[PDB]
Amino acid sequence: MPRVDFPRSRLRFKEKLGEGQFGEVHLCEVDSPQDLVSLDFPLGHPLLVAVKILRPDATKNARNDFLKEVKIMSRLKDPNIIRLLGVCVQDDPLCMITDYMENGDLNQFLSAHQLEDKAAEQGPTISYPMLLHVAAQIASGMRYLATLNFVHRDLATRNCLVGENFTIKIADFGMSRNLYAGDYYRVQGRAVLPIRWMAWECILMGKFTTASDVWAFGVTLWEVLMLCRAQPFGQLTDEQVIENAGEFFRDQGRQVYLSRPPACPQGLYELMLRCWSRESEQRPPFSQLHRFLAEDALNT
Amino acid sequence: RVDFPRSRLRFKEKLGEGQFGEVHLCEVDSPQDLVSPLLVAVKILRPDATKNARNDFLKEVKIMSRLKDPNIIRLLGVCVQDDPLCMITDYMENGDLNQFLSAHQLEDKAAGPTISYPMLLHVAAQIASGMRYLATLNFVHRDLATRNCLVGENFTIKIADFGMSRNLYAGDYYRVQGRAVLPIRWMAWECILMGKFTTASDVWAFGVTLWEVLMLCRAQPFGQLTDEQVIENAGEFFRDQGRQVYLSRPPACPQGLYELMLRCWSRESEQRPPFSQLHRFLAED
Ligand SMILES: CC(C)c1ccc(C(=O)Nc2cc(CN3CCN(C)CC3)cc(C(F)(F)F)c2)cc1C#Cc1cnc2cnccn12
Ligand SMILES: CC(C)c1ccc(C(=O)Nc2cc(CN3CCN(C)CC3)cc(C(F)(F)F)c2)cc1C#Cc1cnc2cnccn12
Repeated sequence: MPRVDFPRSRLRFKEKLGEGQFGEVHLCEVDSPQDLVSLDFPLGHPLLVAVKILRPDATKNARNDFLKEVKIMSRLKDPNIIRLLGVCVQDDPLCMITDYMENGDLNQFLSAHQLEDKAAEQGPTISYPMLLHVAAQIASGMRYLATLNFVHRDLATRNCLVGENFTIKIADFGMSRNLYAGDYYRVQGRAVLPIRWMAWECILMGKFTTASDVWAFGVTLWEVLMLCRAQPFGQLTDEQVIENAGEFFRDQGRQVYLSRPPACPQGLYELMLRCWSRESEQRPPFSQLHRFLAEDALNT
Repeated sequence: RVDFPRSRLRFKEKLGEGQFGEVHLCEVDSPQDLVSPLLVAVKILRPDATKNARNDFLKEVKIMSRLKDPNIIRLLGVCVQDDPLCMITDYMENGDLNQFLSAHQLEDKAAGPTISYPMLLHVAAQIASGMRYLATLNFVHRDLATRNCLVGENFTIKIADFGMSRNLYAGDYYRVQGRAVLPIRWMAWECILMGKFTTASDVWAFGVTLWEVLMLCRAQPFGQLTDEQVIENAGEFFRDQGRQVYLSRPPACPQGLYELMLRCWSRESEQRPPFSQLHRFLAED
């Protein structure tokens, strides 16, 4: 990656999207960005971008994590993955710049919609083929990550972003959001794990693989067909979810699965169940999941 | 963990037929041996049920396994080593609270079976104590109503959750997606609009449940309003333009008790009373 800062002077401030312990997040406009970034430009208006601004008196520890995040993000270039557009690091304050997804994270997007009813034909609605199109984009992005030997480790709707025309980009917001605190279980010090999205081997042995990403995709797809109305295993405690992973290990018929979402076709629930195969090698690859869902989306 | 011995469950009568099993009333042969008569309710899964039904069965076991309170239904044991699968709870002889109150009339000493007003408050206090237990477990019931409360001897109440496995109360549920149905007449406005189920929305349902008890279960909430009008009414709570309607004061209900129900139906969830306060009011104040 070239060591050339994005020009701060090309970031017109529009709105503060969030504030946190070590800085703020701003929404900005960049006029005629073709000379600065290379993109599949969305439809002569300025390009919206998100900017995380590290606080100017950030600790060395915070700066180090900031730099490492830039490094991880710099290698990700795919239509269904969030894109690092640039950074400002040669002076304070440290800035990183991504593309902007106007509809926010996928959990809040689907929480505001209802499934369209064909035997009842007044908030916004979404069709079942469109839910399949969303899931197919997620699988497409995860497929790309798999080709990089990149294990996401925290796939869930809360880490998927929604742009125009239902475009989905996978992201990772860490633990910078109090909204989803209930989705994480504290194991050691400040480290937390999203156990309800994690495969049994992740919970019991800490084995995070592409195959465990497939397990998380099954839960994420479950969220999408639930329109994010309920936490996975919502009426079970964290300890009980951890027990459930031990029953996948025990393998004597006591493990439990997420139920088939209302109106979810049996074939799609069967796809989820293969993602939750006890043996990681029996879980479908993301290329198969993408192919299944992309065809199912067009044949529905 | 060892299973419950199947042979000790001696059959008395079938309490219900289900799409994936049956419910039996049973006597435990020798209750003193297993203590380390005695009637129990037993749900039998079909030996031909789908794996989905079996999965939903085991999850219900898990949920119920952690419920230990005098006013909550209690799982006594399970039979899961073989087919058919069985779960076992204590038995409440007087059925659910809706059928109990509907069979009674309010006692009037200044003038069928009767029930006093202090006993009605004792019933409602027991419900509030059980819900306080669930709240300490961060457990959101989501379907609180008299139809899900059971009556034993000495007017003891235990909260349960029968799902939608009874045709009796179909009118109390509104279909939203596939097989998913919602008890909108007991649901807070934020539940109907945004699907936000909290303990504070359980408090809203408690207000409606307390309305039921003081009505002696003679009328469905908003009975002359359609489901759509109830949903529209949720929208008027959101708008807060003064057009939202409330359940009327039950006949012979003191205005102070009705004022408590109104506080349970506050637009702001954070302004609704906690179950500990509702319990001490109904049991003492
Ligand atoms: C605020 C803006 C500038 C922003 C910054 C970063 C990210 C992001 O995802 N970094 C990421 C990091 C990492 C590796 N680690 C993950 C967690 N660990 C703790 C250390 C690092 C992996 C991956 C993934 F997943 F790609 F591999 C992505 C996203 C954004 C954004 C945004 C945005 C766009 N549109 C909206 C609308 N509303 C709100 C926010 N928006
Ligand atoms: C037939 C017997 C064996 C029986 C089984 C279960 C229950 C019960 O409630 N499980 C429950 C489940 C749940 C979570 N679920 C899982 C998901 N699901 C979609 C909704 C809820 C929550 C809770 C609560 F509320 F505690 F949190 C209670 C009750 C019984 C019984 C009985 C009984 C006793 N006495 C009589 C007299 N007549 C008829 C029946 N009787």
